[PDB]
Amino acid sequence: EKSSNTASVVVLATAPDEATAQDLAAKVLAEKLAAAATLIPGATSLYYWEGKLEQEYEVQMILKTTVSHQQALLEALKSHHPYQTPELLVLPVTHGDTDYLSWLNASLR
Amino acid sequence: TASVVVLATAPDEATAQDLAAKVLAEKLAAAATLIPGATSLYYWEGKLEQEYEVQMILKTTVSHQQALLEALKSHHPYQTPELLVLPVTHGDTDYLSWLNASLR
Amino acid sequence: MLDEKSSNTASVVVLATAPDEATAQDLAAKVLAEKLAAAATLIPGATSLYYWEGKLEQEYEVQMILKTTVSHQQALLEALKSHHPYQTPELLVLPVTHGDTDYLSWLNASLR
Repeated sequence: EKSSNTASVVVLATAPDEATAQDLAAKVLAEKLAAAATLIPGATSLYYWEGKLEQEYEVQMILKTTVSHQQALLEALKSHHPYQTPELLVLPVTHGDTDYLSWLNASLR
Repeated sequence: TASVVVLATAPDEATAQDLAAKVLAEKLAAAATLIPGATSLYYWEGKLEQEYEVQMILKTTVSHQQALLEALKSHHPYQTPELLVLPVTHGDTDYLSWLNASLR
Repeated sequence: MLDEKSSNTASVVVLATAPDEATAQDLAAKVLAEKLAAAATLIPGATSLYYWEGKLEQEYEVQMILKTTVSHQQALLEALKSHHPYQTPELLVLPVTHGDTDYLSWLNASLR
């Protein structure tokens, strides 16, 4: 167990297009389920579906939140996302700048 | 099986797509996101090097991370490619199940 | 290649964002020269959304992914913050659980 100084986490999610990504971000940010969202459009996603190699353009999303809100955030993202089962993963943040983390935590209240 | 995210790079989109297709076919990863147009910076013997790279983000499980890393390394055009594993501490239950159901 | 049971590491990745490519390259160059980071990947074309003073902001920035170790994470963050043109820049540290020992070993050798 690595030593951690914060309950903050990073959420990785993918959206089908830029318009969807911006709306999903605006939504969860507005409901204070995330403090910030970074969108990287024009990415290429590869995966198998029914035995066929799929290749589609997607938007990589990186959202910042905390453990206390990770479940609510995923539920919200999933519900508004057009896909039934979109990529929704949470990575742990072990450390960060104190001022940024303070703002991140306050943004969720 | 706990899930993980693997960060790796490829010189160009063609190579990134080829490596991704290979590991996905061998069921060593469930999905691969490629972000071309990235710039890599690092020092080498006192000289600042700058290179163009395609950032890869592969999704798999701890039980497959070793096989995935070895496969990416063996087919990689680079001698010392970036290959890092990041832990996934939580995720949507259904997506996590899909990830596992896609691996060997 | 060594597996997670036969090798270990204290490597971490740092996520930070910069306003533009010129600033990102300068920030990266600085911390790399100081051996506070071993490598840095810059991804341009990143859109950042967040509320600031009660208003939704939308900035077009560069996503930086820096590689370092727990031993240098604190110094790296202070260095990035000091040179960053932002007041409260995004600076987060994620733990690395495993990786290619050749790459991990190279990173370590490139640090203070």
